[PDB]
Amino acid sequence: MGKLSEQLKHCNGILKELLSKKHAAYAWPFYKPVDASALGLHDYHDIIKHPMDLSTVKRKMENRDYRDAQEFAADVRLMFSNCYKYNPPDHDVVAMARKLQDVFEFRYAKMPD
Ligand SMILES: COCC(COC)n1c(-c2cc(C)c(=O)n(C)c2)nc2cc(N3CCOCC3)ccc21
Repeated sequence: MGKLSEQLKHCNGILKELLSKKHAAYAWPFYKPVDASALGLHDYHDIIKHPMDLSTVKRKMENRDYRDAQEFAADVRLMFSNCYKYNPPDHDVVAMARKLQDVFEFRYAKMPD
């Protein structure tokens, strides 16, 4: 019942929700690492120094890599920030990031004390 454990449970619930069918219509571009070569995005790794995606957040949670909620939240926000950095703000993927980040921020704010 440690505070860090309990907050990490809330983080894991958020993570499960972001990966759930409820949000699938807009969450899917964040499921796997951006495959820059496959998508023809040959500048992606010159612009984004620290790629992040929900499969990587899941592997790090399963590995007990995150020591607290703050470390978890940093990777999820790195994923969104990467999207806002690389993409013109009017691109479909940006609208999808905005929507999924709204899901994230509102539930992250319900963190237990
Ligand atoms: C809505 O996203 C559109 C972009 C298009 O990039 C060229 N996109 C990204 C993508 C995502 C992010 C976060 C980003 O910043 N960029 C630039 C592209 N990842 C993708 C993966 C796929 N597929 C098709 C379905 O099976 C899986 C592979 C298809 C499109 C994708």
